[PDB]
Amino acid sequence: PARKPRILNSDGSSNITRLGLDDHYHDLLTVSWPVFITLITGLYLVTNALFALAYLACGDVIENARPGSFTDAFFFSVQTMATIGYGKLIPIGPLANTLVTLEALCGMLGLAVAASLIYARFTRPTAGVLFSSRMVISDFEGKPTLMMRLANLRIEAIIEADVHLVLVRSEISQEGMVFRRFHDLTLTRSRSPIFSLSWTVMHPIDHHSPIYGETDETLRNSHSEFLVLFTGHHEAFAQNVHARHAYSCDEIIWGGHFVDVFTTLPDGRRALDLGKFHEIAQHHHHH
Amino acid sequence: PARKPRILNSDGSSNITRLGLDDHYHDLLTVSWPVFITLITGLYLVTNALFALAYLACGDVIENARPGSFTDAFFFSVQTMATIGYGKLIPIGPLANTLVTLEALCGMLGLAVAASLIYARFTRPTAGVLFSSRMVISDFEGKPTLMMRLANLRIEAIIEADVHLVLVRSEISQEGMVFRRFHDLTLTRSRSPIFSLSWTVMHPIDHHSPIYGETDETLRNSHSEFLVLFTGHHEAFAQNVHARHAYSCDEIIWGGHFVDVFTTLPDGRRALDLGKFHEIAQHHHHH
Amino acid sequence: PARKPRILNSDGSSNITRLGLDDHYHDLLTVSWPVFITLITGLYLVTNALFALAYLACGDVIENARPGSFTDAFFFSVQTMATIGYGKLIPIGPLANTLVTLEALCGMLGLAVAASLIYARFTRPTAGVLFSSRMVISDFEGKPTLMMRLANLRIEAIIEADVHLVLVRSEISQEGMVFRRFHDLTLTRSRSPIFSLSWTVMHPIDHHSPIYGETDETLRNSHSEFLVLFTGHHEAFAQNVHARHAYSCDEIIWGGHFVDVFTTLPDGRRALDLGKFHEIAQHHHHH
Amino acid sequence: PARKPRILNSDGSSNITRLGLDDHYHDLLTVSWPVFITLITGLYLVTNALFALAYLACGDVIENARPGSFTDAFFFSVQTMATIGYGKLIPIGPLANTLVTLEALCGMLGLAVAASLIYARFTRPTAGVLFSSRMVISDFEGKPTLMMRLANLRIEAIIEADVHLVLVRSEISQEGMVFRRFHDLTLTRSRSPIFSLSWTVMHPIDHHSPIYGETDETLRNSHSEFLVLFTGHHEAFAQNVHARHAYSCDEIIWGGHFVDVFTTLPDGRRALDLGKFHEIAQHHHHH
Ligand SMILES: C[N+](C)(C)CCOP(=O)(O)O
Ligand SMILES: C[N+](C)(C)CCOP(=O)(O)O
Ligand SMILES: C[N+](C)(C)CCOP(=O)(O)O
Ligand SMILES: C[N+](C)(C)CCOP(=O)(O)O
Ligand SMILES: [Ba+2]
Ligand SMILES: [K+]
Ligand SMILES: [K+]
Ligand SMILES: [K+]
Repeated sequence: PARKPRILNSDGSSNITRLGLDDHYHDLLTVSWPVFITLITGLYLVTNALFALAYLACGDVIENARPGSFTDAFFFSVQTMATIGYGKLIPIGPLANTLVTLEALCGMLGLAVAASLIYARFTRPTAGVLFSSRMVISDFEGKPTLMMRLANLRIEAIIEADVHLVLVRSEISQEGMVFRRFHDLTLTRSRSPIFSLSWTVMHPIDHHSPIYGETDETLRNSHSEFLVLFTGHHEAFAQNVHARHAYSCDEIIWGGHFVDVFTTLPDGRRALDLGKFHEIAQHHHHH
Repeated sequence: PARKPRILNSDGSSNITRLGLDDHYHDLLTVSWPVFITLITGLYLVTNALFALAYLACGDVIENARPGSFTDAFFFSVQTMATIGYGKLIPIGPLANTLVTLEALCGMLGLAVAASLIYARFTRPTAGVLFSSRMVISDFEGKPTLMMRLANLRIEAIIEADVHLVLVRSEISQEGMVFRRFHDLTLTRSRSPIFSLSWTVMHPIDHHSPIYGETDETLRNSHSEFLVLFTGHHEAFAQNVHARHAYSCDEIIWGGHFVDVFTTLPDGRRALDLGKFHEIAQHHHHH
Repeated sequence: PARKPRILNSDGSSNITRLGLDDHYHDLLTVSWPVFITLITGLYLVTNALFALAYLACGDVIENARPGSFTDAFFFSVQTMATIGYGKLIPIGPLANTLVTLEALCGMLGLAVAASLIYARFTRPTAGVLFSSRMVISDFEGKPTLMMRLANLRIEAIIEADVHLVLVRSEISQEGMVFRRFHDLTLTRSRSPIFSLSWTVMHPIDHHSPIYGETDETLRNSHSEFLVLFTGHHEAFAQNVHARHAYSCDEIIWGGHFVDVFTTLPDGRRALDLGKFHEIAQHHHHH
Repeated sequence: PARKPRILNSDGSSNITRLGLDDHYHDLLTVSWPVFITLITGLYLVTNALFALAYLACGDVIENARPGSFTDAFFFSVQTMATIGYGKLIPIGPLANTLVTLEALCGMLGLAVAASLIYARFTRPTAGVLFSSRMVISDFEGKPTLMMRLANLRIEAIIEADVHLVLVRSEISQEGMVFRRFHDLTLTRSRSPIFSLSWTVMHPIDHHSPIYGETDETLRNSHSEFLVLFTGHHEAFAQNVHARHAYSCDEIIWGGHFVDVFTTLPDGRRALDLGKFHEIAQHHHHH
């Protein structure tokens, strides 16, 4: 009955805190876009600090640079690794040429890699799928059915898309303490070969259903939450995409009916009106 | 009976109009090939307009450029970010060198990214699958079976390919108004481990079938359309591909039989003749 | 009984001849490695022929090049699009600089794309799966079972790998002429979460089997062939791979038993001996 | 009863030794990170050794290089293929210019490819999934159930993840010698639409189970091992990942119960405590 703390947030993210360079690839792609341009911008500097430090490690090898001045070796270093090569700051002798070839080799390895991640980070698209703000439990074809709906926000379609409704709630074990059980709920249409507009997902509540007989109260008490797992291959990106959302007992409108989002234009051509997406019809009795 | 407006077009595209920078990645890959070369061509210009604007923000730092002339700073700017570095327009002092390194850093970030999308846009292949112009309903192994066929237009094969026949038609709810129902039709062979030539898809019409007993009329009236969803992994691209098509009541040849597309060459070696692909045998009674 | 022409070759390729720039992406990746280096090597030349043709379209704009000589404009053109920029052949005036920026823009678009395909073509790996030279039909757990085996030639493993045995043979329709039927044969283990060594695929021949009761003769006569479709995700490439093979009636050793390929090393550690891979035990009666 | 040699190691790797340039792509991605930077660093050198050898193959074509000195042609060669182009070492005549364009063409093909692999090798991520050190067999909902658990070590989640428990043990054929049988064990939850924290996998031991009635002894004797095959699409990388592990008879704690890894923080917010991950509760009788 009483209000409780959310285990999952509306965006299907968790409120559990785990407890714990050693995971660079993940780290690299994982970091905020500024921190990345920072790391890279950094590495770049350090290598030219190293090479500048190399051409000085040997005598005054480059021409037109002042002796022992690291500055000159460093700006040369950028000009040799970025393949600009103006022609003022220039090498001298066999040794300087060898180092330059090496820095050019790296500068080329530098980009090839800076570009790999630059792209990996890039090729992680959203589905632009919209989830309904509530869900309803309402009789459908004479059976109390729990339902929620989602819509594709993009012109381009999503193919072989599918979704999961997963109840989560505390339940006493046959023996021992209480644990939240992961109940994957059976749907009338789990898969959808194509999805461009709107989809009402629904789980009929029959004798086998975890929420069979469950009321608001018993639900509240079981501390039950629901989680939508949507996934599918976006036609637009030619690639996979996903999306999560979470609902709570407060959200479920009982006897709710989603409202038809399909509208006729003045022109008379039909259309989809995402304004009704969250509208839920409800019947009100007297007093 | 009467003619009606198409909900889907032959190319399986929709005639619904939704209603609604905020979606850059999608936008970027989404845009027409000219608009892209335009955006990029543009950004390029703006940055060199910015850098040219930087070397001028400080005194006359570059050598061989006229003072205060933005022009010189800008063409220098392209030569410094594209790593040409002729050696006429050249930096001076510590500050100019630092900016040059920064522009070189960007010019390298610029390409790495311009190349990501250049490739993403590129790696979205067609299946080169051809759909039959009509479909038929014809008895097959003593059961009225709805069928349509598709063929692979490329030498290279498509693997683990599969298709969906999805009837779409207006149907009165158990209560409330009319809605088009998404009937996914059961096929005799949904999957095909490999597909290189021709495939007749078919949905037997038995007691469970949505179109069981349905006639042209009742079909027309139910405003029914059919949609082919083909997908599969092209051997050629080593990658996934798909294709849609739509059919209408007018298209279905009742009692139609697709005509064998397999032909013997003069040499005697057998072959596939895509000329008969759309040919449908029909029996004509008297008068 | 009599020998016949193969519809599929040992490498699971077809002997049907279809009948039929318009398909560039496919074409590009499709072509032989020389033809590719050729197309590219070509395009490169044509553009610099175009740009060289541009700097000449206007007066003598570049310095150190002879007037009206296309040669000079062309080698300059490579040096401006490849971002070498020695500093002999150099622009003059606002117009030359503008074209140079444009060629640099293209030269950078040129690589980004030349690299996309350079990579796409590259990232199409073989599975290095080996197929047995014959197949056998032999009693297994008291049931005549058709079987064939394949092995992974690479240290690295293949995961969620699966295979299809697909009989192909001419069969008279319930009405009309003869057509080859695609019989996908039911296996005892279609999927395999992991595969690194050897796998005997097998299709038990029971009452439901297409080849139930079929003999060599009836098989020969039905002109039956079998096709192995293997697919799976190679751990090595972190990517998908596949492989086909075809067998004929001549190949099937009846009463054949594949011979155990697992061998103990002198060291005593166990090992896999791909020498027995194609060895088939057969029992020989008298006379 | 007696101790035996492990067929699989804890990391799910094999102890079988197979028996056997011809497989470059695999080889390339396969090799240790040093050996790679080596091969490349090498190829680079050889080509410039070739080009340097070309400009010398013809007369003294480049300006500012000493005649017949390969050294000069080689360092020039790096400066022409890396597109630095200082402007000291410079071409002369039509022939030198043509070769330079060719080397620039290659130097650009060189990077495009060096970058393909540089990235392919890069985009092969770990799942950072942790496996429990033992497994248990313990009654669960009144049925002896074999179980093991794994946890996601990364903030980011893994989606549509699934696992396989695969018993492996020597078993006498209906006829002939002994072979290890690949028993894929049926689980209560094979698939999991999402996985971020902890997952107890479990195989109920009923009449159909390979290990039905099996004891430590009979297991030991059957030389049975178990192999966990985990796979799933990491949300972090936007890509697929996998992980193997192996267990032995010694590892299985009979009557074991994994210990709840979920802990409440001082703040009161809940959390996951990977310290209990390997903790197994066991009941101890008297004496
Ligand atoms: C809603 N659906 C999943 C059953 C049908 C497909 O969605 P849509 O065709 O309206 O875009
Ligand atoms: C038509 N099919 C899907 C059943 C068989 C495979 O197609 P194909 O082998 O003719 O290219
Ligand atoms: C043969 N198999 C497919 C059943 C088992 C897995 O193959 P392997 O473990 O011997 O490499
Ligand atoms: C354990 N599970 C697989 C059933 C549920 C999902 O895992 P998780 O939600 O705890 O990260
Ligand atoms: Ba350059
Ligand atoms: K220069
Ligand atoms: K110069
Ligand atoms: K230069």
